[PDB]
Amino acid sequence: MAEPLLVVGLGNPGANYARTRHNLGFVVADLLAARLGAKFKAHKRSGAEVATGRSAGRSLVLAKPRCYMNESGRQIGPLAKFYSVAPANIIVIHDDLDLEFGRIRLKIGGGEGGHNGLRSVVAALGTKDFQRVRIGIGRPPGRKDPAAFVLENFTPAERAEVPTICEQAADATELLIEQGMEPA
Repeated sequence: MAEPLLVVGLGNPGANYARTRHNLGFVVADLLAARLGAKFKAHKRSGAEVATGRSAGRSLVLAKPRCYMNESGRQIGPLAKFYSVAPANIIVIHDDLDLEFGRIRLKIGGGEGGHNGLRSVVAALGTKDFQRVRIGIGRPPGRKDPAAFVLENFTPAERAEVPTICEQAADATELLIEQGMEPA
């Protein structure tokens, strides 16, 4: 198991999209890197950026795609097969639409939808059997389009808890890594 992991924080490029729901993958990757004393540096080859660390003895490369969501997998396909990462030694952190706000789960494989991005990563890796850390965000309120619901910043009360959710989801990740599905 002298193997590296690829942790992947899904999110969108820009200041508008920094505090929207859709980007909690970007945020949880920012705390994983700070926590582990890692730095993000333009990773020219794949087009995305990168940070190298280590957690539990297992070395890991953390990526945050510098292009927007539906195109996310065009940088993570080249990024892994170049890092020698097996599709099942990749951890995508995304927000989950069909989970309740404040809910976090770990699942490998296990189809997952409503996310422009994980279709983008599955369409790049060939398979859908990668490890996923799921951060529940809730269901839109009534008439809200799902896809437009996600490109909106949390609401004043949801975001009192955000900083502490992106903290338990950095733990969740950190803990898969050292055990795996034994951790759930």
